[PDB]
Amino acid sequence: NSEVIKDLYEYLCNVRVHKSYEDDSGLWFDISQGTSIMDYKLGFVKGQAQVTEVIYAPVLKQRSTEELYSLQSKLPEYLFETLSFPLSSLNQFYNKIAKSLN
Amino acid sequence: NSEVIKDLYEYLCNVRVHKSYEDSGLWFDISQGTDYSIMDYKLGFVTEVIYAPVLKQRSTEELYSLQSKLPEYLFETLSFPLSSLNQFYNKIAKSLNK
Repeated sequence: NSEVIKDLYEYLCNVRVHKSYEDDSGLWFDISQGTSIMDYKLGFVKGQAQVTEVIYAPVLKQRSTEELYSLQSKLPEYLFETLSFPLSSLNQFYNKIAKSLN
Repeated sequence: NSEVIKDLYEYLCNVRVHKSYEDSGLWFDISQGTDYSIMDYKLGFVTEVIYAPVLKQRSTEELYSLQSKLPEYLFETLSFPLSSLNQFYNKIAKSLNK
């Protein structure tokens, strides 16, 4: 019943979040954002200076040629490359993706 | 596990669903935040959505601050279709991000 809550996030934020199927470290996440969809991964890297770094890796296979073509039009270039940023900038990054898709 | 996903949602979307309780219907306690602004509200389900501001834990200082950037209607109880929940979350996010 934390599942009815999961469905609420999904309606509210237009994003599905799952633990990475291929990964087992508990650090990788499959993310599905869209209303016109963009799939990607988020990796969480800490240690070092003890501040969490977020890696973003775009996932393109589940895209038809037509979806892909649609995204190339409305998404900024950098969303098609692997990125790296502080956890604190993560929401703003989510916001970028949200606007780009709308 | 689901606490991790929840943490993720909080960092990704700046929104936390504290709890859920059914009473009249299905209700959700929500916090949305970003100086930082926090707006508490409720989402009720009866499909339509009922939105009720929850201002009881704001200071007067915060109210004034929230008042200067939030559109009047976010201080009222509103009803609207599920098909528009997301844009609403979006309006709140935009308003708090000033």
